[PDB]
Amino acid sequence: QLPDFIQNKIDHYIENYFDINKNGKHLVLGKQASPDDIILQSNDYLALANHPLIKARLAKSLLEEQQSLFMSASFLQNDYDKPMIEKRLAKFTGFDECLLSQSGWNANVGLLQTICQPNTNVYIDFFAHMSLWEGARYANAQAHPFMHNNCDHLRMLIQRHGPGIIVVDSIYSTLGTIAPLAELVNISKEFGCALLVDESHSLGTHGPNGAGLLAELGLTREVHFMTASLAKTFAYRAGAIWCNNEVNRCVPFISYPAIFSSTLLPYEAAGLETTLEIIESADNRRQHLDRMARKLRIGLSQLGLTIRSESQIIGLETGDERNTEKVRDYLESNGVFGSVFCRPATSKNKNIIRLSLNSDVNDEQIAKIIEVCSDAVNYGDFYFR
Amino acid sequence: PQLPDFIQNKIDHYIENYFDINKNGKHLVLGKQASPDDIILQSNDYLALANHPLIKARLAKSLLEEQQSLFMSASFLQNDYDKPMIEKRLAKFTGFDECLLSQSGWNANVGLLQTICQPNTNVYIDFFAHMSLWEGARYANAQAHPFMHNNCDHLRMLIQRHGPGIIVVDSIYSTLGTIAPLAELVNISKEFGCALLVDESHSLGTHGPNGAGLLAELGLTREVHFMTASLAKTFAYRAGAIWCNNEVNRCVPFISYPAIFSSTLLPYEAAGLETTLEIIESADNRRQHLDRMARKLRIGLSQLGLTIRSESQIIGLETGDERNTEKVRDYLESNGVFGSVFCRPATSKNKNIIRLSLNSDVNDEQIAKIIEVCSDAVNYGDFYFR
Ligand SMILES: Cc1ncc(COP(=O)(O)O)c(C=O)c1O
Ligand SMILES: Cc1ncc(COP(=O)(O)O)c(C=O)c1O
Repeated sequence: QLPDFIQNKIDHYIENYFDINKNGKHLVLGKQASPDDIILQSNDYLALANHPLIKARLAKSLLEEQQSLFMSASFLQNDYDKPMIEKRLAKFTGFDECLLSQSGWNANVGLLQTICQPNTNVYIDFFAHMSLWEGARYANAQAHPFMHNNCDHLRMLIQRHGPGIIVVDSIYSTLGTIAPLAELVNISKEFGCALLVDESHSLGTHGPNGAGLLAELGLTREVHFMTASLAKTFAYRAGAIWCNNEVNRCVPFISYPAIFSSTLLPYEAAGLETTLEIIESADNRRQHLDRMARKLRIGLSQLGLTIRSESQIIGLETGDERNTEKVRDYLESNGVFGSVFCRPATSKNKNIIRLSLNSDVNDEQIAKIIEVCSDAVNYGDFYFR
Repeated sequence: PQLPDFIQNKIDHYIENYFDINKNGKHLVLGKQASPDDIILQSNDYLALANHPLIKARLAKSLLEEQQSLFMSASFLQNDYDKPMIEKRLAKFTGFDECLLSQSGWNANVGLLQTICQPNTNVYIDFFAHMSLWEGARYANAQAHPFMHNNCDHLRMLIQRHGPGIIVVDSIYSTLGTIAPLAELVNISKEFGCALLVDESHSLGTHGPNGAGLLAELGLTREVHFMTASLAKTFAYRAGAIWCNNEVNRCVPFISYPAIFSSTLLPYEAAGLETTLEIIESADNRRQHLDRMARKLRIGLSQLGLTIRSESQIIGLETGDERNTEKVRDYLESNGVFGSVFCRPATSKNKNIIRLSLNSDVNDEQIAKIIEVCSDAVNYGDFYFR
């Protein structure tokens, strides 16, 4: 057992976050899924996790003679030490330079540490990813949250607070909405602002050969920074920073997680190249996903639910905790497993049960989700928003 | 597309005062390129397991099995049937109650501190404690109170002044190789009703019975509240772990931001760690060898009149200012010895370290050569040593 100043916090937490739930667990933890159940919890959009060629390429490079490169990524910043995958990924998205990181989180935290000073203006969408808020808070930037995809509010804020960095998800993790990138590019140009787009949820699923949403819209050359977790479509535990400028020569010596935390091992980079080749040609998978996503969005919204989504991420709005619990349990009972997003990913009264669709989902399964929600809507134990 | 000036400012000033001010036009950590026959002492893989055929075998095998698509937060994986076996076994290995996996050692410490701190929680931290510990506390808005390196008297005053808090240390320090007074710190922990957090990143696997670490060696396991480690040192893997002698690991996966918003380790990674743990548990031979070689180097170098604070496989050469450090590095590299430059923000500007990290594949001959090269450096070298 523990001294009071920690224990008090730990008792309170357990009481207000575990004990209050019908199952005694934290709200995200439901029951165990069957193999027959529809699992919509994974960020692996193109269902690549178990792809034979990717597995083969990693195992192969894993079995080669690994040189003992257990140290920071900064010690490996010479051209000969810099992996082929960065050059290819840069080429892929159309950005100048690409830098590998240990995760999407670290890419965001790192980039924001490099370009920010205390009280730097950071104009960040209300619903942008936590990695981005925390990036900015670590750097002691001045956060100026703006209302979701609301360009008028952003205009007011910049005009009020001066030039800064405008930070957005291209596709938002909780809601599946799409940022207004064309208008956001105009705005940054107009006010002398830097623009940072986190493409974690569009990279691979969107754009030509899956090069992303900036690449789809034709905006690549008009943006300063893009970051992305490689743990979504790229199905790998890593991240990347892209620059249309020379910031990537500096990140490795300034970012604390790049300086003080160990780099990706050489065999990990070769795993990604194969993945890239597979993503690059997965037009069918990209298109199937897009079809199913829409079919699900249409069917759910017509039942009266707010489906803000315009993508493969679909957020059922379930309100308060007690309600969310009731919705989770009902869905799971009927073989539908989404992921509870509660605090601090959300406000405590605007919970989301997120459905991450992937290219392996079929029409029959889409039909089932709709029907389950349609039955929900008349069972009488809960509400949607 | 043009960067606004308040960015370009910082970048231009950085490239200038950090790349351009250096002889070879690159950052101070980048020397000349090493070759085959040089002696490399930069790796953290102290038991030289990186290339171990059995680890590579088990890892490849595990990856080839059918993967269920687990690309999500570890939050969603905290049901007992989702929790990996490596935790139970890592716990049992160190003697700690519960163990929790993390994506890095850095995250390990951030996660834990965010869980146990409230704003204005006293954190008595060693000056030389790892950056991850400082930042861990700073992200949790804790009151951080720095005590002088390995100084119990200083620590005592601070606690008397500000009250009960968390005492935070490395067991073996990352830039100096020094060893904390763990026994004494446990006393103070008791003398003032505090909690103790030890990072064993550089002792775990190299020290204790079967490499269970320094706390296990000194039999302090049951009286320490928290331990953490990077698995990227001796364990030769990109991951982290948090051990607790209490219920804290029940909450970390749901409170810690790195644990909520960053993807988990994939199941096959966990498997590869089990095999590492087995190998380490039996690697008495390599631990004994590495202990002896380190001792030779420490003794060897001190005789030259050098400050060697070290008591472990990590030896820190103290090179003072940046200009000088560049000289010592260029000299040591010229004669076949490759350490790691440790400059700011890892050190204060005028107190740089070149860090020689030993491993179990270093032999007598190489030690003799490292000692010999440092002798020449002490004598004919156009530079000093703090
Ligand atoms: C004492 C200590 N703790 C934690 C870490 C961070 O480890 P990781 O690279 O796994 O994040 C290190 C540095 O690498 C370390 O020296
Ligand atoms: C928009 C967004 N950015 C960043 C991340 C963090 O990525 P990672 O898991 O690789 O740290 C995620 C969440 O996983 C995300 O959804």
